Amino acid sequence: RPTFYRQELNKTIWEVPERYQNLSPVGSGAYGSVCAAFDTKTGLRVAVKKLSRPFQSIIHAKRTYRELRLLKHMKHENVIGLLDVFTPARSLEEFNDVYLVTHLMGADLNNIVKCQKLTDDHVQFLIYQILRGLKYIHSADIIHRDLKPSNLAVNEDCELKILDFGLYVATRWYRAPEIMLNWMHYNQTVDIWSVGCIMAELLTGRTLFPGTDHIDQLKLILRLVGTPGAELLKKISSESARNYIQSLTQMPKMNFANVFIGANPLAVDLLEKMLVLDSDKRITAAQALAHAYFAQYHDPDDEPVADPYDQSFESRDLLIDEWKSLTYDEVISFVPPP
Ligand SMILES: Cc1ccc(NC(=O)c2cccc(N3CCOCC3)c2)cc1Nc1ncnn2cc(C(=O)N[C@@H](C)c3ccccc3)c(C)c12
Repeated sequence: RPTFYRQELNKTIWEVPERYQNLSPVGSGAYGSVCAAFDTKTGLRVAVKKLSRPFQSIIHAKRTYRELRLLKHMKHENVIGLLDVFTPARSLEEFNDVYLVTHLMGADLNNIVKCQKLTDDHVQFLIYQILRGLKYIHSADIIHRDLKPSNLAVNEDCELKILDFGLYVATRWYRAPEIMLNWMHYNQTVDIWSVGCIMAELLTGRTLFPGTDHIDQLKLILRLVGTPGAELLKKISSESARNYIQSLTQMPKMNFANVFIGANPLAVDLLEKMLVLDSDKRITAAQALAHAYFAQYHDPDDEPVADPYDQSFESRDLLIDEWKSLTYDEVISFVPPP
């Protein structure tokens, strides 16, 4: 019950509202494809993502639902906002496709560095905006766990936006050590570790830890931060992980000031606070927002938290049709922000 319209671009069929004009394949897939388009109704450039077989399996179905639920709840200036969700289906019975619309960004952070290494005052603005989005997200028990340059995009102007599944840079390069081999219990500081990795690259132009595998990755990490202290080992519950770790040639911690020569010493001190092996002593997004490095931008009366998000459904074990149905209600009940 708008004006829809087919378009076999890509190699897949796209049935979208007439308001969405100028469909341009942005690329990729596995979980679906995105196109750059123009919103006739708001006169704005947008990205339209059509999911690949949203309800093909129980994992597809839960994936779909999990994303809708999240986006619909996302209201922050540093987090990708859901502009519109739509389906060519008029009934739940013929519900087989789902599309998600967002603003079109200027570019990712991936390329921003590929072009080169940015200014310090430019890095502060970026890292601050990322951390601001993480306070929000983290406040509602949401962990990104997938932080990497391509999942960071910049506003029409210069507003940073966190997204996911952004369209060969390994996400493992930014993964915190504790979740890099089942290692053990992990919290949201897993995201902070990633941040420190992204910040370093932006400062240096090079990938901080470009491991070729999980084994090599950890090796690259323990080389910089050094092998686990006997205090950290006290908190490792797995006997195998313990043996493995202890059986490594003990590496000492490097002085970041040495690794990052010429870098803002405030920028360096933060990095020392983020790239900590013990998830328990890692700086949180909120604490880092108060760090001197961002005194220029910090504004504790403008760094908001999120309102409670219920993720009970994650626990649930339903059927394809129950996730599908639930996804339907979610599409229907959608209220366009402005
Ligand atoms: C259209 C949509 C629909 C759904 C979700 N889904 C999500 O972003 C999600 C999915 C799950 C979780 C989260 N989180 C967000 C934050 O923290 C919790 C996790 C978030 C994303 C999107 N957007 C995009 N999806 C994929 N790629 N992509 C590239 C650009 C973009 O502007 N390229 C520039 C650089 C660009 C500019 C010109 C030409 C091409 C590209 C944009 C806007 C997207």
